[PDB]
Amino acid sequence: MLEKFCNSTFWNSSFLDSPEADLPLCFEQTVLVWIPLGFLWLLAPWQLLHVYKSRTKRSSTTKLYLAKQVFVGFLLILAAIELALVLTEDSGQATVPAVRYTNPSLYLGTWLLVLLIQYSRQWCVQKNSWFLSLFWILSILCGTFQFQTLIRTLLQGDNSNLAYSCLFFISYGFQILILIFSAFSENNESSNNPSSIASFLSSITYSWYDSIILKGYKRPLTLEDVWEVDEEMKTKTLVSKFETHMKRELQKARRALQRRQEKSSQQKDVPKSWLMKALFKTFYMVLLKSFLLKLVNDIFTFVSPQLLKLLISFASDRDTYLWIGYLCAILLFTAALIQSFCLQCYFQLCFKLGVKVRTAIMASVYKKALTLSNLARKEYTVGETVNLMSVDAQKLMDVTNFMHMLWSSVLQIVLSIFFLWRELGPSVLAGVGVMVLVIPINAILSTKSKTIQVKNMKNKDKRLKIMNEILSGIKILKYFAWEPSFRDQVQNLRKKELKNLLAFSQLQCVVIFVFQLTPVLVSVVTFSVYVLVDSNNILDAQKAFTSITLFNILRFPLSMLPMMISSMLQASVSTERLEKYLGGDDLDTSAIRHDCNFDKAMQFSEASFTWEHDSEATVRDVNLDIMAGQLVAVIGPVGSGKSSLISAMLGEMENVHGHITIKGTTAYVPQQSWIQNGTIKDNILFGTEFNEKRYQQVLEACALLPDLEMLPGGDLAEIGNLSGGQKQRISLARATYQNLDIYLLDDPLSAVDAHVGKHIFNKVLGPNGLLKGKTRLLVTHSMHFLPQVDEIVVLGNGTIVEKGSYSALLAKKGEFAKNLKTFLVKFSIYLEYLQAIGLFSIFFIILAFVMNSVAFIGSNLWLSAWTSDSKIFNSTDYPASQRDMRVGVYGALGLAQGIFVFIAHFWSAFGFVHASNILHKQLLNNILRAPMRFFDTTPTGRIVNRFAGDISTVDDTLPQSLRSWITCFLGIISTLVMICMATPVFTIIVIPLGIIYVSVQMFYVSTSRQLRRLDSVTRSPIYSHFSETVSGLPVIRAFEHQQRFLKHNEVRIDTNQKCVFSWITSNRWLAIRLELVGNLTVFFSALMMVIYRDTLSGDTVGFVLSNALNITQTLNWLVRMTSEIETNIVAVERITEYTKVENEAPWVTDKRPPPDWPSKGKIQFNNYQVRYRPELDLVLRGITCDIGSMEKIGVVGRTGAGKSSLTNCLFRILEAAGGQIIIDGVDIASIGLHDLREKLTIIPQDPILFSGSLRMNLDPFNNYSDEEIWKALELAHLKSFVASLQLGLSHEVTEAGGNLSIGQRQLLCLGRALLRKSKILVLDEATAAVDLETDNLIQTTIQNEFAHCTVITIAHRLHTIMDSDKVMVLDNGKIIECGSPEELLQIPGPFYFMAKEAGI
Repeated sequence: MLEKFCNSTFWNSSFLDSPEADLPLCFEQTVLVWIPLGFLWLLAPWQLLHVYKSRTKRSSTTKLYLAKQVFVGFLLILAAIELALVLTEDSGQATVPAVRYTNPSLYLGTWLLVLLIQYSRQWCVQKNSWFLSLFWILSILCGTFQFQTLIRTLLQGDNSNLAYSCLFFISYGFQILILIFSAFSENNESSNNPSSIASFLSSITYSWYDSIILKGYKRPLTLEDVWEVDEEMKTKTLVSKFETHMKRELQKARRALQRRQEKSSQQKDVPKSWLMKALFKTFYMVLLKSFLLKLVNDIFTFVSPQLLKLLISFASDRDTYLWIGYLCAILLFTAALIQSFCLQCYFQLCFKLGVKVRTAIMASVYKKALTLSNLARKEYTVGETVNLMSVDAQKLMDVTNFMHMLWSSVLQIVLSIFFLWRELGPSVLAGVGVMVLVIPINAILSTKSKTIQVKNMKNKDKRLKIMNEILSGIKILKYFAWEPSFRDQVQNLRKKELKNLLAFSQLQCVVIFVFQLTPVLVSVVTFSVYVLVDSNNILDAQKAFTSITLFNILRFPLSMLPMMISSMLQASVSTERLEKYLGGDDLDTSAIRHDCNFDKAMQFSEASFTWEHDSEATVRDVNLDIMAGQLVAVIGPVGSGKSSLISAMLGEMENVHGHITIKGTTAYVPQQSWIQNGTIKDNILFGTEFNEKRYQQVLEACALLPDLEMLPGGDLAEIGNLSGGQKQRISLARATYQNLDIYLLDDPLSAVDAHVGKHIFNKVLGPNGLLKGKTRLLVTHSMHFLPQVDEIVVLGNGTIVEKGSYSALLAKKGEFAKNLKTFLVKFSIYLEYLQAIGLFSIFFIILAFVMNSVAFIGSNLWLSAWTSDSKIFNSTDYPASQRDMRVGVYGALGLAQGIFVFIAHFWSAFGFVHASNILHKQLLNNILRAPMRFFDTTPTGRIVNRFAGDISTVDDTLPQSLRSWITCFLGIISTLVMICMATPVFTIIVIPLGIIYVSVQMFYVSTSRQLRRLDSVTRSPIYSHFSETVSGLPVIRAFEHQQRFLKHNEVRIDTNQKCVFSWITSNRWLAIRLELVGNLTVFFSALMMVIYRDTLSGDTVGFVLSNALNITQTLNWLVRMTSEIETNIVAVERITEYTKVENEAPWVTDKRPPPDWPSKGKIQFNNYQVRYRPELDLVLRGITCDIGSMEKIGVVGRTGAGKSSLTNCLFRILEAAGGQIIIDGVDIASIGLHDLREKLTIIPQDPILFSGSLRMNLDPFNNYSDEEIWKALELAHLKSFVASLQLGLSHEVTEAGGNLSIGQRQLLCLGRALLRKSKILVLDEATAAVDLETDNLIQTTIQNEFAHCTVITIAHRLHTIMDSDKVMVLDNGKIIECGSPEELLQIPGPFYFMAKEAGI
């Protein structure tokens, strides 16, 4: 004990028993001081060697280094004064205490080690770390105990040790200041990712991220603001590490499966089990630094339920000394800070390990593709290979994200049952049972929902398709007044969809009701079975409240045991797919020898190559040797292995025997164009430098100059627009810039038109062509290019037939003639969704939720009364009545909590379905009623999207989330009411604490969205590049630029690593700040019980605090929801924006026309002026003429703008400022829009018929009958197709009119008008692209069937215009002409000159 060494008492148990106690001094001066000094000395050698070895370069000494190296020596100055006083006291004739000997001295030894440990620090990247910071903290905390003894003795007035005292009150204070300086991390800006420059403290609190969040709110972020990942995380380093391990295991894996074949010697499958051991040996380091942070969190969590037992008991008995309680509340905060800092780290080490696995597996795929044997690259399809890296590998990231739960669950479940078994006896088995039964019920409902989602997915697609069509043809719909009819079809589709949404929603709400009522049921069943079973069991606050607190912990793990066991059974499948592609046998190119010593560029030695492993070789025993520059064209009978030679050339086929050697680089251009997506220059440059002359020299030969320049982009033009022919040149063009020695091009100009081919023959294969030096082998079937060919060779059935001079080919006495013969604030947004649900439902829903809370606050109070009764009747037997009344009332109090949540939840669903219906029905009505201008300005794509994703967002997401915000808020406010009510003064603290929670939510929420778009933008490229390489694999392997591709993935995977990692850290910054709010509330509230203990009963502490403890999870949850609800609600804003878009004009008016109005047959104009746009000048002005009645009428708009407008005016698609006669005329505004459009009839310029049944296409409203339609079909000669089809008039015309023929499709529209029966009908430049053959029948019908009718025809072809009896040409914003056509020819005027201009 060294009590004699101390010369005083060491451990007096009696010292702490009395109230107002203190630890005996000898303990504080000796055992405690050994703790920190021992820590600092035991682990200094290890740490000093680390810096001694690493020895990175030193940095400028800076002031922080000035102070932490000035104060630390000063602590040695204070140690110094103490040392001497003992020795002066030896001259004071006293027995100086032996502790007073070593204790000042050991310090000198320790303080010295600290000055050395600080020096080394300027020589390593982490300034302060796991060893100095923890030493300091242990010293200030362990040291507090002496500070208590000494201050107390001085307050009494003992001065025996005043001298020692000033030193300890001086050293402790500086000792704290060294911890403060240690927190700061020097602001060297050498690391952009500040993580490399951080102290144990800062990192522990993830405050380095403070800079982005602070600035994120200020302005939008850029791929640039996220700092780059650290090099050890970059793709280059990781792949390397991963690569080494797979090789070793596979070799063994192959060895053992081969051993299975060796077992076959003792007597499909690819080596397996390699993928798993590799992903472990490679990452075992990060693995053994996460098991441990979890063992600290799982063991620390169970301390908090147990300390609560002490605050409850301490309050219960007035006697317990004031000190025990004040110590338990401080102890609470501690175990609430440790758990937090440590769990958040188990997230960072584990969540980032997941990213590592993802990157390693993803980019160890790109590399396998560029060397995979083509033999089995065939089995995986091209889309499927993209999957191996964007679906099956992303699943391996998810399992690793939650891998540790597999043992954490078992532990945090097994310990939790133990503590309950001790606290409440064997009854706790019943309570866990409801938690078990919940798992099967939660699952079945989920399966039922997924069925309904799938059946509903189809209905959605049908509507989307109809929608695409309506918008695509808005002009036509207006022309024939078919819009009202069309709306109905969309609605009938919506009705089926809305009925399904309600049925899923009711079910989703039968899951939220079970989560929210598993906390309640567990309590009634657990407490009741125990009390009722034994009349010797009495519930007390210490048992009940602690058991409740424990339950909340078991509920989280027990729920997860189902999710993970399923996720880790899906992963065995993703691993098997990646365990074959990565393990695939690679291309062996033993047959082809790439070498520089053969005499000729191309050599053959009776080599054989086969497309399939045992299929007969397409090319065998062939021998061609070619000198450089020898342009050779080989034409072989198709199916003679001709295509195969190039395949053998680049190494693609398998080899029966022999070799083919190539000398120089090879540039190969394949038959099917493959285009990397880029601007025109990029696709051509293909990883080479830019030179002005070479580019122009090549481009001019491409002669794509006018073709590309006429196109708007030029170099800027982007291939998302290009026909096979338009870019066929590009496929050859890049080859030209490449300038590799031998070019093997295939069917190069066959796709191109012959005239281009002949000019191009000169450009690349020309005797004077840019490749005249180049040795080129082209295989093609055109002899246009044959005249300048240096050698011509033929090969048949994989056996060469002819070769040598082209002229010799002309007379070889073989089959040349046959060869010739083979010729071939802002609250408004929220207000709208709210106004839509129906404010009246909104009041009832909020009120039942509030009634969930009035029950909640209430239930606890009754439970508190139940427990408090124990004090009064325990010695008795508890009157059996009281036991029963008490058991029952909690029972009902719980059910009420249920009736109210469930009414709230069903009434909500009918509220969301009813919300969606009003929004859609309104959007369709405005968009359908919109003017044409709306449609012209907006790209149709946006309008489809609003009715696509946005109506979807307002159906299955924003509606579900809004349930949690309100619920979680009622929850939070419920607890602060239990705390303010019991201790009134706590109310003041809520105002400061709440403000922190408003600010932390605004910040985290704002930035997480800005980085919420960015992760998505850079996720897409990684998937696309894998596609482009797979479709361009032969080219990229052949023009040997593979290593530029392998290194274009590395930047692309890396831009994702930086955004994803930056996000995974914004989440750690929310958790730490919000948890401090959760712990401060529990600690400040718990002390408040002790300051005001005099009155508080024992139980009140139980309810306020046990509920207070769970303030932590809910606080974060709400910030998470206030995030998704904020982002999703943009969707209600957009749907509302198009509902408020202009409505053009009343469909119908009061002055309906006399019913016989259309029979008039005459039309007039007065000073007509029509704005091209309201802002722009009117296209037509001063238009005045009365057209002929029931007669052919001719109007020429050719060469004149406004030819299109005149039809638009007549059907009044557009209203106009000037020119008007209401009924016998053009001010049809008086009669109303449908009234005018219905009584006029037009046939469109381009035939468009909306998809549907034939009868619907001709008459959507179904206002005619077949007796009539059939006859009309006959008038257009359409009896044959309809009579022939078995369905006939109901034969549904498939989409795009795919089923009908092009001529038949056009004929249908002609039939449409014939049914219309209105004389004032307008034709529409019918022959603009139409052939006369089809036009012949058209001419016959208007000529005969539209007899004596007011046919106003606007036609491009003038000869057709001649037929109309009278003509009124219009041009120059005026009535250009009003003369009969024969008179017009005679008149000397512009029209007659145009007749001369056109050859008429």
